[PDB]
Amino acid sequence: TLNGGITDMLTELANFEKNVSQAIHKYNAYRKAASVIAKYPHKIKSGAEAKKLPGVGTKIAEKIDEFLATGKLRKLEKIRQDDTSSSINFLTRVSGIGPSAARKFVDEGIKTLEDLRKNEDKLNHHQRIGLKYFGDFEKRIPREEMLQMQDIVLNEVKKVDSEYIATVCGSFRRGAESSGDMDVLLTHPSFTSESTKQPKLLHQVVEQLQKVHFITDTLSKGETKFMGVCQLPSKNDEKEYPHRRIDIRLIPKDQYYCGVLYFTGSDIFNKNMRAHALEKGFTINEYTIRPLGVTGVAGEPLPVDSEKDIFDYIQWKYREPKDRSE
DNA sequence: CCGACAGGCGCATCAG
DNA sequence: CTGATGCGCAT
DNA sequence: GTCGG
Ligand SMILES: [Mg+2]
Ligand SMILES: [Mg+2]
Ligand SMILES: [Mg+2]
Ligand SMILES: [Mg+2]
Ligand SMILES: [Mg+2]
Ligand SMILES: [Mg+2]
Ligand code: NA
Repeated sequence: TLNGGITDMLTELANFEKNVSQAIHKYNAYRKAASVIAKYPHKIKSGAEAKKLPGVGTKIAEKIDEFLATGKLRKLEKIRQDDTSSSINFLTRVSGIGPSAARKFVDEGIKTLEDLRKNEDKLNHHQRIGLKYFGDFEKRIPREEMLQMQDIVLNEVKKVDSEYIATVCGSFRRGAESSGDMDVLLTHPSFTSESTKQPKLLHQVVEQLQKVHFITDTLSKGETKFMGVCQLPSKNDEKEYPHRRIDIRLIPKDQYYCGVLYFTGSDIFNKNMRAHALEKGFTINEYTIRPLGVTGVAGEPLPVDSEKDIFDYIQWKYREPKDRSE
């Protein structure tokens, strides 16, 4: 809430640039700026003060001065009053509808939940499920519910094979009091970077979670990434729990630490860390950290035995998961 | 200035 | 069909 | 939209 007006303004501009303008680097620029400002431990008194922060430049500083003086931004007032911009922005809130499809839909006269719900024939699988659970997917998940979900996933995984290790990542691993969805990092010894010695390792877990009615729908499903929907069991005469988004990522066992770093985030933290790695001459993904050659082609994976090792390579002091949040 | 901006999975689409 | 591209998504 | 060389 310190500088919350400013960070809200910048987040709104980010979403506009992503959803309406389709300018992913401007979106990221506004998000980077929002993040550094959120971290800044002083009440910002001018745009020039803000501009000293990395990621805040001339145009954001001028917007900040406007906001400080008036309590609003004309650019955003205008955006808020434009039906077409608002409609496109709205439709992107449905899982599976991004900026491109949102624009195409609004151009075809589809601009409301009502319009989506009578035009389901125009929606792909992912989008149909996103619409079905539109309200539920907007709701956050209390940590208490995350803990019940974790208990279910870890116990069902164990029933399939005691050699699986499932780790709940994302905001949950960062200590958050509520989470947007559940993210599960999965490993099994027969899946490494050197061999897949058993097939269907992810499939058997997904199937077991479906069998016990925890997983209720599938948005997408490959050999290493599952994206879908789950729901806690509720008791007699109690309202149902909201359906929840779940992501499962099966990662090579020997690459657990790059995997857990990726899947713990936050998203902005990973972008900042990965960008820092590049400046240091390395590239990081969910599998490995590799050095960069002169043309920017990656070399051989470096040895990693801990999350901290990755930080060490790029000369960052270790940040515990709880300090990787926005 | 100005090229770079994080990385990649699953899925759809198009050219051939 | 394969291969290249882009979308929408994950952190 | 912002930054590092
Ligand atoms: Mg600055
Ligand atoms: Mg969407
Ligand atoms: Mg999450
Ligand atoms: Mg997720
Ligand atoms: Mg599928
Ligand atoms: Mg997220
Ligand atoms: Na790799």
